[PDB]
Amino acid sequence: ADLGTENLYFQSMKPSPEEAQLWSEAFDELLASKYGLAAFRAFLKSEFCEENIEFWLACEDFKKTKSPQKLSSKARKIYTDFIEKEAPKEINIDFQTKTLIAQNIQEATSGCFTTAQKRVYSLMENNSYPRFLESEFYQDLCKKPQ
Repeated sequence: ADLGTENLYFQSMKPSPEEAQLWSEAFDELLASKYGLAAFRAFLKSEFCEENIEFWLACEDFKKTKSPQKLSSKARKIYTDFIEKEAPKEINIDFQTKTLIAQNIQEATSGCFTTAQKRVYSLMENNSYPRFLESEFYQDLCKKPQ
C-alpha cells in the first residue's frame, strides 16, 4: 500500500474500526469522541442538515461560559447564526421559543438555549443518529481491514 505523506495524513484522521464500532452504544459516546463528532457532522453536512449539530455545539460552548459579559454576546451570536429569520444555519424551533431567547439575550443565562437545545438534541438522538448508524459511510468506518 501507500506510506505517502498525503495518504498518511488522511489515515491519521480516520478513527480505528474499533473505536467507530463503540459509537453505536450511545449518542453521548459518538459526541464525546472527536472522530465520532467529525464523522457525524460530515454525514449531516452530506444531507444538508449540519446546523442542528453546529447549533448544539455552540450551546455546549455557551453553557460553559462563566462571564455575564461574553454570555450576552455569545447569545447574540448564536441567535444571529441559528435562530433569527433567514439565519444561515437556521434551526426549526417554534416562534415562541425564539421569542423567549430574543427576550433573554440582554440578561442571558446558561439556560438561555436549553429549551431549543433539548429539542435539537432529542431531534438528533431519535432521528439523525440512528440514520448515521445505518449509513454506508459509518459501516465502512467500522469494517476491520484484510
